[PDB]
Amino acid sequence: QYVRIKNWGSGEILHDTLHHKATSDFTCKSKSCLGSIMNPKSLTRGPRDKPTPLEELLPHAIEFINQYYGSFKEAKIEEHLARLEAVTKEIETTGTYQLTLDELIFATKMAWRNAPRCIGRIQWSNLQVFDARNCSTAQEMFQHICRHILYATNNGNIRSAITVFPQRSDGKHDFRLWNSQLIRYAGYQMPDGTIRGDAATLEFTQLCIDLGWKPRYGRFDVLPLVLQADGQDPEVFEIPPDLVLEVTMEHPKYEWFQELGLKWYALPAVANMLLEVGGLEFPACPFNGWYMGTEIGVRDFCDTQRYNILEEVGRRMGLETHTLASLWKDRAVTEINVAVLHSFQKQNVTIMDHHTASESFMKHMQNEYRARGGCPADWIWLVPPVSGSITPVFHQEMLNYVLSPFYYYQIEPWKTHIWQ
Amino acid sequence: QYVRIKNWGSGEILHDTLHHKATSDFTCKSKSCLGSIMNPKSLTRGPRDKPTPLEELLPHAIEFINQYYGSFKEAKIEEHLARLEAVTKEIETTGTYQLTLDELIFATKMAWRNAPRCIGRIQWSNLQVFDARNCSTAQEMFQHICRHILYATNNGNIRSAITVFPQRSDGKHDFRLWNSQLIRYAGYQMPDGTIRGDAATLEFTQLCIDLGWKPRYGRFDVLPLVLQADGQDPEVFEIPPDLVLEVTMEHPKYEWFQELGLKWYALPAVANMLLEVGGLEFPACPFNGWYMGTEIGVRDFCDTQRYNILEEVGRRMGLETHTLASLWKDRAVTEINVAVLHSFQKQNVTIMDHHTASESFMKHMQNEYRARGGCPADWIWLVPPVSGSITPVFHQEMLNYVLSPFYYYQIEPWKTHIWQ
Ligand code: HEM
Ligand code: HEM
Ligand SMILES: C[C@H](O)[C@H](O)[C@H]1CNc2nc(N)nc(N)c2N1
Ligand SMILES: C[C@H](O)[C@H](O)[C@H]1CNc2nc(N)nc(N)c2N1
Ligand SMILES: N=C(NO)NCCC[C@H](N)C(=O)O
Ligand SMILES: N=C(NO)NCCC[C@H](N)C(=O)O
Ligand SMILES: [Zn+2]
Repeated sequence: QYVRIKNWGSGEILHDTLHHKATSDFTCKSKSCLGSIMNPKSLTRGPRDKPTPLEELLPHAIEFINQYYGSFKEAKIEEHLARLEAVTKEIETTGTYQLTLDELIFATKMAWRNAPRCIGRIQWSNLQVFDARNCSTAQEMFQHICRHILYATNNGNIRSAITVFPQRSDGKHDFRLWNSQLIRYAGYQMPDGTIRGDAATLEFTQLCIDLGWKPRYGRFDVLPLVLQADGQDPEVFEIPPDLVLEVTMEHPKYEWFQELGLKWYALPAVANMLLEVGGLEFPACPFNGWYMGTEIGVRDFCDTQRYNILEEVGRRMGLETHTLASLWKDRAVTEINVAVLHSFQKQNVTIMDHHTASESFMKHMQNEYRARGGCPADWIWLVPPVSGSITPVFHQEMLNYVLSPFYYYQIEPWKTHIWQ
Repeated sequence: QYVRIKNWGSGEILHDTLHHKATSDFTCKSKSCLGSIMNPKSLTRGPRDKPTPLEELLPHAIEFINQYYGSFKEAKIEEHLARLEAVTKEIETTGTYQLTLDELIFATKMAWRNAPRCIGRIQWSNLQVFDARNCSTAQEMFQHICRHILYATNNGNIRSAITVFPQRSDGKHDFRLWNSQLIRYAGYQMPDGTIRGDAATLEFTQLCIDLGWKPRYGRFDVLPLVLQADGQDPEVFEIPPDLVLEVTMEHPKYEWFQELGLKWYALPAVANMLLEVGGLEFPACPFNGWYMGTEIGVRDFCDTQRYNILEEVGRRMGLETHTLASLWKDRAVTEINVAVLHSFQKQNVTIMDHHTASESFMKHMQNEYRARGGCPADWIWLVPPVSGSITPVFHQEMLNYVLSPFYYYQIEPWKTHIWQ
C-alpha cells in the first residue's frame, strides 16, 4: 500500500505514497542493492538515432499535461482539455511537440524537485528559467551561457537559474555542453610527474588542448566552454574572466592559510545533464544553485583525486601528520571548511554550511510528504561528506526513486560523436 | 556476467562475481532503493511454529557442507562425501542435524565475513567460538555469558568471540537474549521531565523493571541480562560488576572534560542477532569485536536520541553554540572523539580510530575480491558517522547482498512471546 519510513532521531514516522509513480526500473536488482554506484544506467539517458516513437511520446505528454494542469489551485479545465487536444494534434502533425513557457518553468522546478541527490530542494520554487530553445549555433549557445553566468552570479548574491536549449529531435542534432560544469578548473600532468590544478578535469583538459586551447599551466585555470550545436562538431569558446567570480581562501585565525594561494569559483553550475519532461528530452540545460561549504572544503580541496591539500594543511597546523589516530585529518578538514565559509562570507558570496542546509532539507522533506506523500531521496548523496550523524538527514530513512520530469546523466559526448 | 565496481579515489576497478550466490530476495524493489532502511525484512529472520521443512533444509545443508569442504587447501574428498552422507542420514532420521565444532567455527567466521554492515571484517579469521549448544537453562546461559564477557574483555586487550547457544528446533523452544547488547546502560524517564542514562534503552529498561529489576536511577547503570531458555519466560540476571570493564572519559588537553563524569563500557557485544548456516538457525549467539572510536564518541555520546552531549561540550569549549555556521558541532565532536581514543589508549583498552579501520577494511575488500570475487558491503553502514569523504570507503562503490551463512536481525522477543 505504502512504505513506512522512520526518522531515528525524532522518532517521527512518515508513509511514502509517491514511490508508486516511479519509472519502469531503478538502480537496484531484486537480490542486490546498487545504491552505492555513482553512474548507474537507471540514472543515465543516452544517445539516439531516431525520434521518440509516437506511442511512447503521447502517453508521456498527456501524463505531463495532467500533472501540470492538476497543479493550479483552481483548475483551468477548459484550458486543460484544450491543451490536451492541441498537444495531441501537434504530436500527430509534427512528431514532437513544444512546451509552453509556463510548462517548461513548471517542468524544470519539478525535475529539481525530483532530484534525489540534491539537498537544496527547499528552494525548488525559486528558479529563473532561460528559454534558449530557439538557439541554433554554438556562438548563440555561448552567448546564452554568458547571460546565465552573469545573471546567476549577481555579484556574489547567487541566484538559482537554468538555461534550456533546443530539445532532442531525432537525436543526431543534439545541443550538448561537453563540460562537466559551466565553470571548472583545468588539470595538467606536468613534466615533473606531479599534477597541477583539478586532477578530475585531466582527460577533458587534454580534449580542450587537442581542440586548439591555450594551456595556461596553472592550478586554477578556468577551462573553456566546449559547445556542440545541432549535432555539429564542438566549438571551443573561452569564458570572459570578467564573468568568472572567485573567492580567495583565508582562515579567520590562521593568517598562513592565504599563503596557500587557494581559491574557488563562486558558481556551481551543472552543465552536462539532461532534462526529461513529458516524453521530451533536453540534452543541454545547464543549471545552478549556490554552494554548500563542504563541496569545496571537503571534496574539491581534500579528495585524493582532487586538490588533495589535506596533508599540507595538517602540517602547517602542526598536527601529528604521521599518526592517523591523532585525528589530524578531522582537525584539518574542519579548519578548511571554516576557511571556505569565512571566505565566502567575507567576500559577500552566497554559501550555506552543511548543517543549516540539512535542517532545511529536513523541513523540505516534511513539506513534501505532507504535500505529495513522498520525496525521492538518495541518502548516500544527501548526507554531507563530513559530520554525518551530527546531521539530521543521517537519521532519516529515505526512499530513492526516479520520477518525471527528471534530470538524468548522459554519456560523455566525446565517446559518442561524429567527426566531420 | 558480473558487475563492474570502481573506487573513485584510486581509480581502481573490480568485478563482482560473488553477488550471484545471493539469497532469494534482498532489501530493494525494482523501481526503488531501500538501502537507507535500518531494519528491512530482508535483513530479519523471525519466529516459527514448525520445524524447517525437510525439502528446504536438505539442499541448504548440502550446500553448506560443500562450501565447508571446498574450503580446505587439499580437499578431504572421502570425508567430504562421508559428511554429505551422514548429514543426509541425520536429517532424515531426526528432522534437523548437528554441525561439527569445526563446521560451526567455519560458519561463524563466514557469517561475520558476510556481514555487509561490519567494517572490522579483516579480522574474520581471528574469532574465538564458545560452543554452548548443550545449554538448557537460563542460569546456564547466564554462566556462559559471563565466561564470554570475561574472556572477550581480557582486561582491556579485547578478543573477538561468539557464544553459540542451542539452535532453533521447532521454534517454540528458542533460546533468546532480550538485550540489544551484552553490556548496555539503562535509560529512565525522570520526574522532572528529562531522561537519564541511555535514552535508547528506555522501553527495555521499563521491561526490566516490570520483571522485578532494581532501578539504580543513574546515567551509566549497566542493565541486567534478560535470558529466555528453551522457550520459557525470560529470567532476569544482574551482571557481576567485576566483569563490566569501563573507560572513564578524559581529554588529553581539556582537563574540564573529566568533570563531565562520562564513561563507556569497553565491550561491544551484539546480543540479539541470529546465525543462519546451512538451513540451521541459532536465535541466540552473542558476539563481540572491539570498539571503533566513533561508535562511542559520535553515536553514543552525540546522537540526539542517545546521550546528546554535543551542546554542552560545545559550551565548555567556548564555541558559538547558537550559530550553526560556526561549525562548532564539527569542533566538539572531534574533541569528543579524541577524548574516547585517548581514554581507551590511556587505560590500555583496545580501540580503533575510524581512519585506520577504513583503511584495513579497504585492504579486506581487496583480499576478498581477489580470494572470492566479491565482498557484500553496505556503504551506508561502512562509512563512519564523521569525516565521510576523508575516508577511503566513501569513494569505493559497493554491492550489498545477503549470502549464507549470515547474521540476521530478529523480531524483538517481548513482542512475540508466551507468558505462562
Ligand atoms: C539553491 C541551492 C542549491 C544547493 C545548495 C544545492 C546543493 C546540491 C549539492 C550539495 C549537490 C551535490 C553536488 C555533488 O556532490 O557533486 C547537489 C546535486 C544536485 N542538485 Fe542541487 N542544489 C541547489 C540548487 C539546485 C538547482 C537550482 C538544481 C536544478 C534546477 C539542482 C539540481 C541538482 C541535481 C540534479 C543534482 C545532481 C548532480 C549530480 O548527480 O552530479 N540543485 N545540489
Ligand atoms: C574485531 C573488531 C570489530 C570491529 C572494529 C567491528 C566494527 C563494527 C562496527 C563499527 C559496526 C557498526 C555498529 C553500529 O553502528 O551499530 C559493526 C557491525 C557489525 N559487526 Fe563488526 N566489528 C568487529 C568484529 C565483529 C565480530 C567479531 C562480528 C561477528 C562475529 C561482527 C559482526 C558484525 C555485525 C553482524 C554487525 C551488524 C550489527 C547491526 O546491524 O546492528 N563484528 N561492526
Ligand atoms: C562511491 C560513492 O557512491 C561516491 O563516492 C559518492 C558518495 N556520496 C556522494 N555524495 C555527494 N553529494 N556527492 C558525491 N560525489 C558522492 N559520491
Ligand atoms: C537512517 C539510517 O539508515 C541510519 O541512521 C543509519 C545510517 N548508517 C549507519 N551506520 C552505522 N554504522 N550504524 C548505524 N546505526 C547507522 N544507521
Ligand atoms: N550546489 C551544486 N548544485 O546546485 N553543486 C553542483 C556540483 C558542484 C561540485 N560538487 C563542486 O563543488 O564543484
Ligand atoms: N564494534 C562492534 N561490533 O563488533 N559494535 C557493535 C555495536 C555497538 C554499538 N554501536 C555501540 O557503540 O554501543
Ligand atoms: Zn538499493
